[PDB]
Amino acid sequence: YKYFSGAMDTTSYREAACCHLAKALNDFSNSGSDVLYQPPQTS
Amino acid sequence: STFEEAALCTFLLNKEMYLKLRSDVLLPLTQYNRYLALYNKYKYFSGAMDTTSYREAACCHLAKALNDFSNSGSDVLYQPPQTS
Repeated sequence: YKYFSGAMDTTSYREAACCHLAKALNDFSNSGSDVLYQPPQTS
Repeated sequence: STFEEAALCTFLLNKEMYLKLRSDVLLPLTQYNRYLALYNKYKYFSGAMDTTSYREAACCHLAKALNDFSNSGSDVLYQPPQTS
């Protein structure tokens, strides 16, 4: 989904947002530092 | 078949297609006028495909391409607008 070029209403956008959230959580688990989270930016 | 399909379709724009599709039977001039400035807000954030920010954004891009063709006369490929 880091190379996706579709639309926001598609389930692909929701899944990409979930992927970004999961990646942020995984990085937090390996860092343990408070970080600000925002909805994924357009790619 | 419809202007929406023309916006969706990927094709080589030329003099023939420009002359055929410019007719007001498919797109009135009044509707064409409003298709030249709305993308300035839509370019900053995403939107649903059926909403104005995607459909009418692609329509605005197609209208701008038609205006450029009328001011340049160069046959160029038409593609769906790239995501921000």
